[PDB]
Amino acid sequence: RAHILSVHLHKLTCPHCNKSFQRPYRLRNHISKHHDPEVENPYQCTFAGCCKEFRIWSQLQSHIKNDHPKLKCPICSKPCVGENGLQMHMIIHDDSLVTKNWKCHICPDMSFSRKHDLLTHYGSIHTEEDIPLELKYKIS
DNA sequence: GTCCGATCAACTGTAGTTAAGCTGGTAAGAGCCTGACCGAGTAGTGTAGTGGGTGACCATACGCGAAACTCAGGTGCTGCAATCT
Ligand SMILES: [Zn+2]
Ligand SMILES: [Zn+2]
Ligand SMILES: [Zn+2]
Ligand SMILES: [Zn+2]
Repeated sequence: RAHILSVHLHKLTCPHCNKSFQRPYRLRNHISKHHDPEVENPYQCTFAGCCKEFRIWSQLQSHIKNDHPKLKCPICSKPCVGENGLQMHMIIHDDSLVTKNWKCHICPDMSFSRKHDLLTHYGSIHTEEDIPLELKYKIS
């Protein structure tokens, strides 16, 4: 895989000056300046569904760090991008919309009908230690 | 939808606030490439299980031949009798 990407598919080289760069990111920045079109805003947001464009690389660095920070779900630690990403993923845990089933983390048999009732099993066969966070998190 | 016409400022007459860069010695933006660090990507891998087809060995079958066994053919004398003498 490395041989193909270093002897035949020269993807890390400039299309114009024939320098090369240690990551595609720096090649992109290089093309955006040293071989740039007459465009006023040489930088464009690299992320999903974002259409914004910028004059100086520092403003793009700021925009990525502000509006596309890479987060982990507070409950399930799965990664997501930006405020919308977190708010979209938080629906999955929501007990008002997602009228989910109720089970033990270990015991195969459980089949509760309400959240308060599920805490009886975790309060007796387990205890207040090693209950799952989605059950515990009365955060709203 | 349109009608009147009041009315913030559109577009119209002159009176007074903004850089650029010179002498310098200088630290300030905006920056570059090698390097390091973790997350994720490319993708062949590591046990583990379902199926199939090959191979060996058997026995079952007929069909031709091989020897078996049963029952009746065949040899040869002579005890007894009859033809020729
Ligand atoms: Zn180049
Ligand atoms: Zn963006
Ligand atoms: Zn979550
Ligand atoms: Zn249990």
